[PDB]
Amino acid sequence: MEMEKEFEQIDKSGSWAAIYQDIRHEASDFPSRVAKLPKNKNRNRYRDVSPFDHSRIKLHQEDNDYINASLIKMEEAQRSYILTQGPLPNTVGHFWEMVWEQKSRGVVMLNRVMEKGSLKCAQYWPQKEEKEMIFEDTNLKLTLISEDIKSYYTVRQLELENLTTQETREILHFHYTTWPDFGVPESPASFLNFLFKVRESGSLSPEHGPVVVHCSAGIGRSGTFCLADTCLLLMDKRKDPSSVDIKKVLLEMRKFRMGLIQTADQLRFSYLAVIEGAKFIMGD
Ligand SMILES: O=C(O)c1ccc(-c2ccccc2)s1
Ligand SMILES: O=C(O)c1ccc(-c2ccccc2)s1
Ligand SMILES: O=C(O)c1ccc(-c2ccccc2)s1
Repeated sequence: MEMEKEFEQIDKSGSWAAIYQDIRHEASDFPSRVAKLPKNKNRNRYRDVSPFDHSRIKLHQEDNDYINASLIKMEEAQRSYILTQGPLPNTVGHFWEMVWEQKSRGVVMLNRVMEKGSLKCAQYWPQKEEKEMIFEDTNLKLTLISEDIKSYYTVRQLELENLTTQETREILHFHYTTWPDFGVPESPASFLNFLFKVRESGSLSPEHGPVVVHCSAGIGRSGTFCLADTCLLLMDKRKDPSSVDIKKVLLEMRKFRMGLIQTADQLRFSYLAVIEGAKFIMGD
């Protein structure tokens, strides 16, 4: 079926939970043996969210190459994403090592450091220009260059220096700051505006390594971001845009990381975002 009318049909019939459970039942199951090794227990935030062995990002280190991060490679859309958990106190250096080694231009953050009165990820970037951060375990230096605070999101320019080689690179940090503590946003307009700002920066384009996107577990809000982006790109590429099937795209992405889209409300929000986005792209 098309998307916008499938949408009103699910709303009128109140069957979002049944649609979502079908997705969960059909999703891929692949091994995640490296994630479960005892030496990696303090490298995982949640025991039930792990990268598959076949798609996990490897650190260029011979001691321990493990990070909780996955490469999502969308062949028809010609887009790739790295989805990862929010960094932990003992993985902030690994996180920036990955950004460096994978040649990423941008980092997309969809959570606040504290939500619901608890810490959802480490404070992993510097908050003042004159107070830079040094990660001694991976030999990197990180400096805040500029910050632009808007009503729904903040963009930061960061300088990452590899202290071994003295090479430097400019990294863009895109921080969506207004996702509610509970539920999903009422309108997708600010989320879509944010996606378009990430696109306009070059961070999603083939001349760079894959964008790094995270929330707290790296599967819920993060899944919504890449699912909406890929669906909108396919609608622009195909002769028949009404052939794009958001449930089939989501099952393809779940071949590369488990659990993408955590609730039926997140699934409904993803449909809403793609539907509204397809009108702005042209023109209705
Ligand atoms: O950790 C493991 O060894 C596994 C996890 C999942 C496995 C599996 C088995 C049959 C079909 C599809 C997956 S095996
Ligand atoms: O040194 C540390 O930070 C840690 C040591 C052990 C940790 C752990 C975490 C989850 C489950 C079992 C152990 S974290
Ligand atoms: O009948 C339908 O579902 C559609 C008609 C046109 C669509 C479209 C979407 C994005 C970009 C260009 C066209 S989707």
